[PDB]
Amino acid sequence: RPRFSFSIAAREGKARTGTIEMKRGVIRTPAFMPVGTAATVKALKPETVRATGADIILGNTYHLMLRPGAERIAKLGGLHSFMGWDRPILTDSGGYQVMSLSSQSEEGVTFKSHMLSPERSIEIQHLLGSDIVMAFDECTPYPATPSRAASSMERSMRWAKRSRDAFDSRKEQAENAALFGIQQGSVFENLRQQSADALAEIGFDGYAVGGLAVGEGQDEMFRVLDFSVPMLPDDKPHYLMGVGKPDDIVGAVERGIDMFDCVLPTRSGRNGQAFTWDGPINIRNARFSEDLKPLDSECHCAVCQKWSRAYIHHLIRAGEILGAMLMTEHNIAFYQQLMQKIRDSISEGRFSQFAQDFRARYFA
Amino acid sequence: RPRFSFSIAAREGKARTGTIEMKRGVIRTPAFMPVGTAATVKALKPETVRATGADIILGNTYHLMLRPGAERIAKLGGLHSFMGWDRPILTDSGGYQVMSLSSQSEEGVTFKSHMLSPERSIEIQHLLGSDIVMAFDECTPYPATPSRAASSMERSMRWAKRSRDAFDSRKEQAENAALFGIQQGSVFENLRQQSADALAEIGFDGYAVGGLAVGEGQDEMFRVLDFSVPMLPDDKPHYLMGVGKPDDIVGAVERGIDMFDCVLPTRSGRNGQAFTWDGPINIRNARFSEDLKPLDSECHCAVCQKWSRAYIHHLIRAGEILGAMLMTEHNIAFYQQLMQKIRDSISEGRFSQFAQDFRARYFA
Ligand SMILES: [Zn+2]
Ligand SMILES: [Zn+2]
Repeated sequence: RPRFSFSIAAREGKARTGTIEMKRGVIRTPAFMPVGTAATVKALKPETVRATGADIILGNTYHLMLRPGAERIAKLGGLHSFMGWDRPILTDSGGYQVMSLSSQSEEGVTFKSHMLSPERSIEIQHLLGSDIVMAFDECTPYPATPSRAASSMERSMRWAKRSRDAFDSRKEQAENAALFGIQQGSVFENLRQQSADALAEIGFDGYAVGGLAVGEGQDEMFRVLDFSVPMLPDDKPHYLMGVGKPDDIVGAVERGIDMFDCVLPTRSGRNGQAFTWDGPINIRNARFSEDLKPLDSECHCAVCQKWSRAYIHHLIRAGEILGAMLMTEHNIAFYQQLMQKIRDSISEGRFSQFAQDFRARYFA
Repeated sequence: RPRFSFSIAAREGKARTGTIEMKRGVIRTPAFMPVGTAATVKALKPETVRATGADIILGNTYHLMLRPGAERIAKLGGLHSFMGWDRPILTDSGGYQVMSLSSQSEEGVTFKSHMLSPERSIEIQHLLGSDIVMAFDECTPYPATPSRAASSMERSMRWAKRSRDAFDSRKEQAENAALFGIQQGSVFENLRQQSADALAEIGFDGYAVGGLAVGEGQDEMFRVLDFSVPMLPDDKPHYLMGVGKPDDIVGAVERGIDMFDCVLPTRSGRNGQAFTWDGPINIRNARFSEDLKPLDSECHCAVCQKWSRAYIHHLIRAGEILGAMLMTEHNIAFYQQLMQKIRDSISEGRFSQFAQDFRARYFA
């Protein structure tokens, strides 16, 4: 098994489908990564995550370095052994949560729930045993000004080189893991270009598009993807961080994105929102109290084979943990079925038709 | 498959082991019934409940009549179909929660979260599709006086006859379900006797011992069981309601009890308490933060095959739903392994030795 091999099997327009082969397994692209912030995909055993079709999950450097601790996880055998997921794990670098959750120099950032630098982030991700390591970046809030966008971007590019060097200095990491760079530059075409050029000069295994899904709206996000994804190396995976709703994912694939992560299916499942091919529904609504149909009429997941809307409605209204478990399994399974339909339609040269058919029914 | 057939395969002293055959399956005795108050055994899929070894679960008339409603559950196909458990279900009658949770004549009780009578309780349990129906009783708080104990007991005996008649008037219920009477009389030998005599004159499929596990302490509970269980028909199952801790169960079996239910393994599992053969542990304690051993070194459950104390410690301290799921599966599996060891040791004529060996290690 190779360290990291991305192969594009089929294209349609800007959309691609294929595989990333890694030592712990194969990732089918376009891929959706369930988020496992605190070494768990919330309310699911790892076997259940796998059963839904997930090939890879996401963990977070910031959360795990605080609880339970990166050195502690390494002493316990690594994140895979710790949480019981033996397939690839991508770890975000911590740059976003340092900004978004905690309370800043060229060397790095100090904060209160600790210090984080490019070199420390890579070391933490090494200690976790991450398969796809993200470069450590400096994030700026939305809506950023041109000055704050450029200044965050250029520092992020200097930090990308430092991340690259720290990764390459760790023999075990360099031989067994992969490293992705993060393109910044907010909604400004020029800065996105300067960012892409700098990352391509350094050379990474994959290229993430950062700085989106922070409140910009789908139109603007698509506008930025329109010019930003062509700037990235075509022969490497393209990862859109933090995205997103099902229609966001379809449109991002139409624009060249290969990888996705977001908390929406897990978080909104626990809140009562279930995704269906006819759009989301809120299972708490009184109209479901005696609905014997499954959450979705076509879904193949174990929840839709076994339980009714009426039962899940009862569980969520009662605050029952099984409600959260079932909603989450169905939502993650729905997302994986979406990615499967995207992959098959690109492979078959009918993704354009699938996207139109998906949107017409989903927004009917 | 028979409606209800209790067969004692082996005895040792007052202890018995055997089977209850019912239309939806066989119940191995002594049996522990996981509690599924709101049509779910908290944080477990029914398949997981079955995987732990449970033959039967407990539901509650009081909770389900309020949410989601007994007529509604019947319209949706019954409790078994609703929650996805196709094996026997025993429903408590609601008499305890009417007292313990809500805010009283010879006819029945009116309360605020509705009315409950012997006839209405049996009808609700019919609507739920319960396999073992409990007679509706009038409970009195602990510590009851001799006057309040006798008055509650005698009314409960009149209500037991009314429960019997309502059950027998419902042909589908009488042909497919079983009916248990509840012995009351608090800690008073004379009243326990009068209660036992009245129930035996009416005739029931099984006999529950009510009015215990309400704060009386194990010594007093055992003292009451010492004279109360011999009063019940020997050839019928003996159900101790609401009990209990593992040592409570062993001592109750030594005194003739065949069936048990309690929220302890589920509720205290979510609170961080895990049962082991060396006694309970609280997994939140800092001493488990780097403990790679399973919750219990001998346990056969899926949790102890896959995850460490250290990981479960992290989950429970983080408030993660998977923490509750794993603790609960292990605790219910531990209880079922206890019942299995009890059944095997009685069958083999070494239960006395097992009880001594269990207590010496569990309280070491
Ligand atoms: Zn489903
Ligand atoms: Zn176990």
